[PDB]
Amino acid sequence: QQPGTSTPEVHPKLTTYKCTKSGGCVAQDTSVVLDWNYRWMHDKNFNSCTVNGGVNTTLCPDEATCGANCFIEGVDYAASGVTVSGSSLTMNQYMPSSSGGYSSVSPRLYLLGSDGDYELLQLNGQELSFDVDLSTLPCGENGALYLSEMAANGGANQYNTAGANYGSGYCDAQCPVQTWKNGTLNTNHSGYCCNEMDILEANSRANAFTPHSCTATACDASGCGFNPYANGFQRYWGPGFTLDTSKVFTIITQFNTDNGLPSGNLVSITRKYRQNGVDVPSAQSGGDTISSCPSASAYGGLTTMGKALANGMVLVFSIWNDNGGNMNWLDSGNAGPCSSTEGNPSTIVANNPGTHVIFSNIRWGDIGSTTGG
Ligand SMILES: *[C@@H]1O[C@H](CO)[C@@H](O[C@@H]2O[C@H](CO)[C@@H](O[C@@H]3O[C@H](CO)[C@@H](O)[C@H](O)[C@@H]3O)[C@H](O)[C@H]2NC(C)=O)[C@H](O)[C@H]1NC(C)=O
Ligand SMILES: *[C@@H]1O[C@H](CO)[C@@H](O)[C@H](O)[C@H]1NC(C)=O
Repeated sequence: QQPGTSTPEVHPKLTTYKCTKSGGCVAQDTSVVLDWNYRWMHDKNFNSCTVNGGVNTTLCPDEATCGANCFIEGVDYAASGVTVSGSSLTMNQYMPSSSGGYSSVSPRLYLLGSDGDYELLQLNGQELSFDVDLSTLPCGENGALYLSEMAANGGANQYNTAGANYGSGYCDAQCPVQTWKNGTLNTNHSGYCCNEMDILEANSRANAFTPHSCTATACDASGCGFNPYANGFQRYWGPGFTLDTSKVFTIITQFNTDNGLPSGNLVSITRKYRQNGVDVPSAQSGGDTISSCPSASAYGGLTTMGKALANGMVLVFSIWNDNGGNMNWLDSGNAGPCSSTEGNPSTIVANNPGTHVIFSNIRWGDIGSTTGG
């Protein structure tokens, strides 16, 4: 909980822009930081403080004790699957193993600001657009760009001076019990819930954008997702399809409010695509929009999402697969064209190692002001 001196932590800078209707786009000095749990933490004598996703009780009985004795280290970002250049960020599901195979480095990054706190994105009544390359992501792979209402300082406190510069304080709508819940040891082994907007969870075969609203207590773990295949338009998204996933494309997510201003109440989430210089038509007539969100209705639904988006959330980038489900909920069944088995990590690392997602040209701001005439 003090920054280690062995591996200096240098955050790779990723060029992002905030855009106004009248003032145009202004560049931000944003970087990316890899998640807390991916890091090695040790003693002053190089005895580790972590052991198997759980602290080493000999060294962290206390949180005061653990603040004093422990030092969390920097990261080889290229080794971790992360490579960055200009506005572009490439994330690799796998990296070569010295022992001959492929290690499954599964990066989770956050958008960090100049001050060393997370760059909070206020998106109620606002839009966020980026370009993506998911051509090399097959079934069962999750290239993900989302937001979470995590603390901007990552939860840093008197006993944790590392904080967001080391990816501290992750939370999501699945309320995960982290070994450090918001910057401090989870002695209680509690779960950390917070509102989570998923802009993209996708591969070249299927995709979904999901809002998950939360009370302070709990979350709508499975939100009111929007998958075009699952809504009937099965040959809309895919290689060669209306939106060609084999080439780069542009994703615009628009958070529409009743009064038109960030001050208002969130009433819809509209998704628009552009590729090959042209607006790609919506799957459903009159727009790919989320108005109704029944699942969230026990959590003040879709309105509380707008309040968290208005407060400002943390930008998260990720790529992963699950050994349990094969991501079948995303790309299989009536949600996509993949087999129940096809999505299994075994088949992936065999057939598509170095499957990777490329996020680029992230911009956010006034609606209509982030895309280009
Ligand atoms: C929790 O952390 C404890 C304490 O940092 C770790 O235990 C330590 O492990 C190292 C290496 O296994 C021991 O090193 C040896 O120390 C003795 C005397 O220092 C020396 O004669 C040896 O040549 C070697 O340097 C160290 O003593 C030991 N310390 C204690 C207090 O047990 C440990 O890795 C963690 N616990 C678990 C269960 O993993
Ligand atoms: C996370 O930690 C920060 C600072 O220690 C605290 O301000 C913030 O409230 C904590 N988390 C939550 C749930 O607020």
